[PDB]
Amino acid sequence: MKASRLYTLVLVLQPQRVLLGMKKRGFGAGRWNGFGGKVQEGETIEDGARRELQEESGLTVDALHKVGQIVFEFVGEPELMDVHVFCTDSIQGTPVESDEMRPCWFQLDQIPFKDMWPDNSYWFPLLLQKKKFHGYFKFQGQDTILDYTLREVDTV
Ligand SMILES: Nc1[nH]c(=O)nc2c1ncn2[C@H]1C[C@H](O)[C@@H](COP(=O)(O)OP(=O)(O)OP(=O)(O)O)O1
Ligand code: NA
Ligand code: NA
Repeated sequence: MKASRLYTLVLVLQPQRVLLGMKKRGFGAGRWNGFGGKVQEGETIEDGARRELQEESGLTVDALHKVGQIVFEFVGEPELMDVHVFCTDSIQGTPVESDEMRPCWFQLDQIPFKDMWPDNSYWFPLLLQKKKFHGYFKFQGQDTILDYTLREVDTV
C-alpha cells in the first residue's frame, strides 16, 4: 500500500482546438501538458484546478467539469500521483506565457501526441468524445509505460 499526493490537470478544450502548455525550464522541459499542480490544504480539488489554471496560464474560469482521474506511478518513487482531470470549453481571457510555461493552441487534428506524456494518447481520445474515465499508468522514467489500465466510467 502506497500513499498518494493530489494533483490537478486542466484541459481547455474548445470545439476545434485545445490549449496546452509547454514546460520551459528544469527537468521535463519540452513536453506539452494540460495545466495544473498540487492541491493545497483546505481547497477543494476543483478550486485547486482553477487556481493552477490561473497561476500557470493566466486564464480564469468560474467553474470546471471533472472528466477523469488518473493515478501515476513512477519506478523508484513510492508516492503515487493522484491526478484529477478537468475540462473547461468556457473561458473569458487570453493565455499568458511565463518563465515556466508557454501556452499554445492546437487544432484537434494536430494534437501533438508525440510531444505529450505517453499516457495522453490513451485517455485524450476519450476526453474528445466527452467520455469520463479512470486510469492508472506505471512509468519507468518519463517515456516508458510498464503497466497501465484505462476504463470509461459513467461517474468519475
Ligand atoms: N503522466 C502525466 N500525464 C499528464 O497528462 N500530466 C501529468 C503527468 N504527470 C504529471 N502530470 C501533470 C499533473 C500536474 O498537473 C503536473 C505535476 O504537478 P507539479 O509537480 O507541476 O505541481 P506544482 O506546480 O504544484 O509543484 P511544486 O513544484 O511543488 O510547486 O503535471
Ligand atoms: Na502549485
Ligand atoms: Na504545475
